[PDB]
Amino acid sequence: EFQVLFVLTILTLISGTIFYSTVEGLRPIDALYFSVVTLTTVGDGNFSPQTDFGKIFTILYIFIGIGLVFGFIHKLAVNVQLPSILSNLVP
Amino acid sequence: EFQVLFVLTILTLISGTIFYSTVEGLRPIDALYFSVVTLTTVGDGNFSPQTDFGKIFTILYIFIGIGLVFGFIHKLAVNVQLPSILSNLVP
Amino acid sequence: EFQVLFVLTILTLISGTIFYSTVEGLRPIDALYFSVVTLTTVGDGNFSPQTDFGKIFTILYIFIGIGLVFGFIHKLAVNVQLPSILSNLVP
Amino acid sequence: EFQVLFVLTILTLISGTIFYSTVEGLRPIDALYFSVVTLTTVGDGNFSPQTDFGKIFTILYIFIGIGLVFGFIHKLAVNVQLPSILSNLVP
Ligand SMILES: [Ca+2]
Ligand SMILES: [Cs+]
Ligand code: NA
Ligand code: NA
Repeated sequence: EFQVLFVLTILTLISGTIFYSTVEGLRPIDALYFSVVTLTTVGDGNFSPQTDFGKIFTILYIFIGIGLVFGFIHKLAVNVQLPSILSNLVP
Repeated sequence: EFQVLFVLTILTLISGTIFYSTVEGLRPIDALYFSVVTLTTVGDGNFSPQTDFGKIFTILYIFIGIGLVFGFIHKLAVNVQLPSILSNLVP
Repeated sequence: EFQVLFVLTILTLISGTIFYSTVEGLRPIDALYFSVVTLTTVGDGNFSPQTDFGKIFTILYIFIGIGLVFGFIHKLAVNVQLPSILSNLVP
Repeated sequence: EFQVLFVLTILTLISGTIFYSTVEGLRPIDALYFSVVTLTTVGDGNFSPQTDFGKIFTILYIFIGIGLVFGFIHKLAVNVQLPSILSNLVP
């Protein structure tokens, strides 16, 4: 479960990294940063896609990607962090 | 269900596209982009409505639109992407 | 329920409107806009509190206000919009 | 529960405050503000990490921190504010 969601998130982020570095001309690390803050809905206070292609892709990327990204964040903290902490509270 | 939520989201976004392109003078594609990042709470790092009408509308648009948009994103990934992936994990 | 959450949200937003217009010197409508996008996590791409008082308040305002605001948005679409639409789907 | 989540959130925010004030050179209060709006997904409309180290950390900070921060906000309003209000509605 967590593994599959992990891989799916990675692929999704790889896709965004490639798209933004190519179409919007961002440095790979910046493309990844934008993909990440966009899908987690944090957003970026400085960059907004400048091309129409970038805008359309971002719209679609958002609708398809948020569900997944949060599904992963959900399991990451519940099935991977909840116990590691919950078990530690055990005297 | 997914169909109704799909149509409802489209209508909501069409409404925003028309409003922002008319009152805030945004190019239609930019009006749609702003409507989308606003309702998914991603936000835009460059544009904020400049008119009081735009500000009041955005406030109302947000309260009425987020519930719907996330209800659609929820079903989109759960009733349309969960299986297409879950079924594929089947050896 | 919806009424109480409605009033609670109004009071919370009134509080923010007063704070930002006074401490950060924003026009009342802008103070309200910032309070709204902040609590719904949409965020504003142009304004960030400039005073330390504004920053500390925003931090506290966020932790105390998001839970409420989303509790209201949740009931607004589920107990006030779900039926008005769900009932309409009835042939 | 609320106590543990409280402490965990504090530690997480302390970590961000230290990181951003050191690597991105932000005033401690600004580092804390950025950590807070980032983890609650509100985002900041003016600042984005400028160093690659800052970008990578923010990406990881987000994935590890949102789950926790919202788990705390969830219990804060449900197990600490819901009653204080719900009980008051009692004639
Ligand atoms: Ca900006
Ligand atoms: Cs945001
Ligand atoms: Na934002
Ligand atoms: Na958000």
